[PDB]
Amino acid sequence: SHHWGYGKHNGPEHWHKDFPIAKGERQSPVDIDTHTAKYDPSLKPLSVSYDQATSLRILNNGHAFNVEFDDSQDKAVLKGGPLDGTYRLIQFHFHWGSLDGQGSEHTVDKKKYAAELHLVHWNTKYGDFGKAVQQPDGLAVLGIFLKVGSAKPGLQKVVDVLDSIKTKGKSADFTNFDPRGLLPESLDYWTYPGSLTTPPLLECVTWIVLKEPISVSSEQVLKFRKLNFNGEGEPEELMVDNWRPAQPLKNRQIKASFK
Ligand SMILES: Cc1cc(C)nc(SCC(=O)c2ccc(S(N)(=O)=O)cc2)n1
Ligand SMILES: [Zn+2]
Repeated sequence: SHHWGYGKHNGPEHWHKDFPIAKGERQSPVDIDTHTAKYDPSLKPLSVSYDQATSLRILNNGHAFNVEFDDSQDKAVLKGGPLDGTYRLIQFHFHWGSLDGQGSEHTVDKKKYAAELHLVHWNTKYGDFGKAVQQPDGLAVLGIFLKVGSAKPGLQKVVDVLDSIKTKGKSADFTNFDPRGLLPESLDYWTYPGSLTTPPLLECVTWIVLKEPISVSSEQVLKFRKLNFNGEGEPEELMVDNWRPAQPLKNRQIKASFK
């Protein structure tokens, strides 16, 4: 049993052996060189319509925790921005560090943030998530950086349920969670074509990364770091440093919605 993860012998530098697309032409994350990102006056404002989002459950999957949504109806949708058509929210999750100085997957002029939130959405033209990931425009992931400072009040219900899903394969009911509480004020963004940042690393993602980070407290991110990558009754491996580092841009162009 030598499944992928985030250590010496199974972390990101090992993934190409099971998932050769790891060395592909549109892999994520990337460093966002803000001086080289082209302002693109044809980009539209991002449309985030989360009023009717229905969260269902929260799950420790052994790599992160996912807050899952009902996506059987057109309720929590992302559109506009660089996108054609309409993408439905299915789950969100985070990547974070063992220390405040690292943890994000994307970087901004090589700056690492303490964590990074991914709101994952699938293109409704493909009928469901599983079919969507097989298509080059199947997913739109909205990435939002976290820095440590003042608490994010909208985050606290998530933080408070983590002790209930400490270990791999634990889940809990998680209804009426409103993801609008996790958004910064500005929807200014950079966008580029890339991939899922975990295996299977499929090249199916339009990345939209917001320029404005949200602030979370030290106590909030400390609670993320009390999670476990192991299952109950196994030796404790703290769930930290579950981020993939920046991958080669390979001449793709990152576009900015601003400036
Ligand atoms: C492709 C695929 C098919 C099935 C049946 N399950 C999963 S779990 C991995 C995943 O859902 C996922 C979603 C978003 C990201 S990210 N980190 O790029 O936002 C990474 C993995 N993935
Ligand atoms: Zn992610």
